[PDB]
Amino acid sequence: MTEYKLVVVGADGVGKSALTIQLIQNHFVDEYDPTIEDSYRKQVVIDGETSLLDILDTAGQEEYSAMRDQYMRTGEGFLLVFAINNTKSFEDIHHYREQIKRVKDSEDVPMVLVGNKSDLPSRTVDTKQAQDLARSYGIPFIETSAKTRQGVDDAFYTLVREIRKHKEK
Ligand SMILES: C#Cc1c(F)ccc2cccc(-c3ncc4c(N5C[C@H]6CC[C@@H](C5)N6)nc(OCC56CCCN5CCC6)nc4c3F)c12
Ligand SMILES: Nc1nc2c(ncn2[C@@H]2O[C@H](COP(=O)(O)OP(=O)(O)O)[C@@H](O)[C@H]2O)c(=O)[nH]1
Ligand SMILES: [Mg+2]
Repeated sequence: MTEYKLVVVGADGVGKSALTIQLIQNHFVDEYDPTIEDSYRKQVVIDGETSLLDILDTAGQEEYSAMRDQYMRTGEGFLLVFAINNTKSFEDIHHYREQIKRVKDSEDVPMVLVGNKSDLPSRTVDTKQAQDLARSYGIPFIETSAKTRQGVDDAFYTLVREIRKHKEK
């Protein structure tokens, strides 16, 4: 039985809270307070190992206190979430990835790129763009919908697998 500190990051409105609540509660919450940063545990067996996932759903004002750096540094893996209907959210991925690298003092931090809202037709970010970005970062890319649950388990479980591989490097 292993505990993992997972962190869900990305722009406002991409679906970080909806993704987190899908994983923990198996339903789509269409109104989660956009300002509230909170954490939740999900206990699940992944490839045979009981796993305690402690998931930080980030939110709130953009601030860079030394305390926030130290706290983010304890994250073991990060979901880099953008929404496929929001180009700005995709462009902001670089910032979140660099802040993770900045506080972890490492070029090899477990991360997964997540293209959320894949149920919507109003796509402005191409799947190929996202694949090219994830390839350039050396990380997996997973398409999700918090609305339908498409890809949600895959995104979190792939992140756990990336942490396990990191531990063995
Ligand atoms: C997350 C995280 C985070 C890490 F993953 C790792 C280490 C970190 C260390 C220190 C701090 C953070 C961190 N905390 C909050 C951030 C944030 N807010 C404001 C909005 C957007 C998401 C949510 C929180 N509510 N916003 C932006 O950036 C928004 C934009 C993008 C370009 C700069 N900035 C200008 C306006 C748009 N960055 C953030 C940020 F880095 C860390
Ligand atoms: N259609 C669709 N809407 C979504 C999805 N994920 C989130 N939303 C909606 O997008 C809005 C922002 O989601 P939220 O989880 O609050 O994003 P956060 O700011 O990143 O926590 C809400 O109206 C959600 O219901 C999704 O996968 N599909
Ligand atoms: Mg939220």
